[PDB]
Amino acid sequence: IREIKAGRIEFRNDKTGAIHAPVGKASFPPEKLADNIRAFIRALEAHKPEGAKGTFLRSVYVTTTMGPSVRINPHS
RNA sequence: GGUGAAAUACCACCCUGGCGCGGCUGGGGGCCUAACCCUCGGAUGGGGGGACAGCGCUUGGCGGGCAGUUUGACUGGGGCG
Repeated sequence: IREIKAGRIEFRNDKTGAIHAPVGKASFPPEKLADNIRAFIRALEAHKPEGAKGTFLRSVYVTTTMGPSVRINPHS
């Protein structure tokens, strides 16, 4: 619960394979956004079920609640 | 707020079902015609078929027409038992 409040985020692929979560506060330091971004990258990459069969990490989108939307490379 | 298993804004990811156009690729129906077959009926040019079917290889399958084997031992015979 501690971190839940302290600095949390969670996983939960919806109906057909999608997750939703935060990885870098609003105006907040770009680099910071980068950090939580990649952090989730991994967290996820890890949770990745052994039952995958092909291009696992699919549609990688970063977008805003009510704002723009576009994919990103969980890599560089 | 309100209603339920669910929130109602706009902006995300993603599925069900159908349309537009764009890469791939499968099916299919049309004369032609130069390879090719037959051609020509008295001439190397005309005629009829024409991408088929001939035909080379690879595929699958009917398949006695054929080939080569086999279809046991005991048991007061063999076999049948």
